[PDB]
Amino acid sequence: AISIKTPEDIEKMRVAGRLAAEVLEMIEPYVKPGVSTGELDRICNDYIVNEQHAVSACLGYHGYPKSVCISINEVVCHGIPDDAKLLKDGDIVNIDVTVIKDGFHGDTSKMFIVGKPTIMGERLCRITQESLYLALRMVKPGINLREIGAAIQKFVEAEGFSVVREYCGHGIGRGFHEEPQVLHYDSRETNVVLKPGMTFTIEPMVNAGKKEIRTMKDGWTVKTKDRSLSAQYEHTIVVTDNGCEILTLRKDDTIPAIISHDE
Ligand code: MET
Ligand SMILES: [Co+2]
Ligand SMILES: [Co+2]
Ligand code: NA
Repeated sequence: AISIKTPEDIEKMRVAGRLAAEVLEMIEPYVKPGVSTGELDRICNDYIVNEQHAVSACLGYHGYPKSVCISINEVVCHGIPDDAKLLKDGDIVNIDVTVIKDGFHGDTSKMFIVGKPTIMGERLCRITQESLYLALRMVKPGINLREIGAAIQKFVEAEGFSVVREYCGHGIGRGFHEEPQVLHYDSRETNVVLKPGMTFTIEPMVNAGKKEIRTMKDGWTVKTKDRSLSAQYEHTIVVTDNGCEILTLRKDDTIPAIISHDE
């Protein structure tokens, strides 16, 4: 079943969502050539534990050994921070943060460009964020989740990119991954009509080349089969009476916090 959050639950998710967003705001200035992904992870964990008094939902989860996921270039998702993996000028990097506070999860990710913005990968990142924003603008009671995945795929493909099929957004709350699965492509047989108080993520993974992926020697890391660049952005939301509220909004987002579809 998909749980409907109570008003108190939603308030706790506002807090957890803000904390996850804060991690991404904090880490940004550290993302520069020469830093290791292991160091970035250490800085994130320190902040989550010691400044936010929260805990990483990733660390220990199905044995995952780090506190955030950091995915560079052709890595699609679930890249494992490593002390020896150094960022280079021109890299694109996803950092994906999930924190638990007061029993509730907040889950969000964004892309960072290492160095100047006008590089191979910039347009991929921008379009990936735009695909997330397109989807967020659709969320309201009475829409079928089917429609949202179809819209993401149509947009991404019209931009000359492909959508990763094997990974999806998810319900979230007291649990990390709850019902429903939020597909980012058109699947005629879905699904699920949205209702106020549902909380879930949208997190499209978009490849510059072909859609196919390969899962690596470590039980987590996913790369593009063609080693083309891949980008992802993620937000956690709550469905409101006439739209949604974006719980993991950051200072650099360019979409409104609260989206309303009423006249
Ligand atoms: C190591 S679990 C990482 C999960 C990821 N934060 C997600 O959005 O599902
Ligand atoms: Co995430
Ligand atoms: Co997620
Ligand atoms: Na990538």
